[PDB]
Amino acid sequence: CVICDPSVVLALKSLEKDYLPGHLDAKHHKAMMERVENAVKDFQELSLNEDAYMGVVDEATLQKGSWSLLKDLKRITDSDVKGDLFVKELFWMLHLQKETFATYVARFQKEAYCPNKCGVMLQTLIWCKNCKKEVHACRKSYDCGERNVEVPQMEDMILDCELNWHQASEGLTDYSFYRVWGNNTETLVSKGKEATLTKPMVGPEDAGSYRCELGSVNSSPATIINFHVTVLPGR
Ligand SMILES: *[C@@H]1O[C@H](CO)[C@@H](O)[C@H](O)[C@H]1NC(C)=O
Repeated sequence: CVICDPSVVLALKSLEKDYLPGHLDAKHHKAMMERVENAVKDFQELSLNEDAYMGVVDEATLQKGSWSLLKDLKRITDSDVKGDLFVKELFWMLHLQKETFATYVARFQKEAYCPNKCGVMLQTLIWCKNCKKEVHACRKSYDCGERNVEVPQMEDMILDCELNWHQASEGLTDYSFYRVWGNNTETLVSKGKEATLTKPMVGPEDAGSYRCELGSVNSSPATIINFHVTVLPGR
């Protein structure tokens, strides 16, 4: 999907206009950029066993492909090779980088494709065929889990509602920390773009059960976590 990157096509324009003249006969100049640009546009068409091929990536993965690719092209041009060898090395490289990029696209589906064990993650994906963006809703468990927090008295209580994938989700509203009781009622204790609720000098009254809802834009919360806090008198 690499050609979906504005910098690759720049490197190609500069490749033809600035590197092709000095090092390639013009009898073969526009006739080669065809083969090349279609070899780049073929990165889209891959496959690797042990999985299918979603035909989709993320910015994080596109940037690796583009980088890893343009680095070696830079190796090529830096060498100043210019014969009927230039056209050999260029495409050997063009094969190998297809391999490497294929590995990248594998790691992406295996690990970074909807990596939430719970909640709703809005993940920006790029369709490789048409180089176009869509926001994909990754849906899993409603409530992520339950945290058991034990804290000694006079220590600081720290409730964390942040997960490894919140920094990568989108359309996120604030974190809200509510307080639940027997009253059946609950009072919002905190609300902001801080993923943690810290209450200093915890007491027997601070113990109980809290809840954290990470809001999303025009939707249900991305994450809900229930904290069960209990207090010890040690120290
Ligand atoms: C729940 O308890 C708190 C403190 O005990 C109190 O402020 C609140 O009014 C209670 N809710 C009821 C009684 O509905």
